Amino acid sequence: SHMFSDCRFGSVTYRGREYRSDIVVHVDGSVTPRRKEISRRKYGTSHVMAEEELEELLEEKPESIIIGSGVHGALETGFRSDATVLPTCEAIKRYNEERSAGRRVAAIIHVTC
Ligand SMILES: [Cl-]
Ligand SMILES: [Cl-]
Repeated sequence: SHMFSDCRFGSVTYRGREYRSDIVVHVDGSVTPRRKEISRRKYGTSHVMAEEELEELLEEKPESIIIGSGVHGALETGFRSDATVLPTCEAIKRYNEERSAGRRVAAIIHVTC
């Protein structure tokens, strides 16, 4: 069962483990740290997400990419894509939805504003 089971400022729980930093959820259920440097190098801040951040996910050929824009959704997207951007606590619900339905879903979650 690859589900998020908790969302709150500064923290989300995925597959029984709490993450207090931004994370990338891969199609297979794996979790890796969000690569904030990609965006910091391109924009001078990681508050604007570079499309390059999605590049590692595009390889897994997901049917849907969900982006948790954070708690209070301050984080902004610097591109147009099929990816679904939603406030984090709304993003995890949507992820659980699709994952529950069996969809190849991947996500990038921002735990703060
Ligand atoms: Cl982490
Ligand atoms: Cl950030």
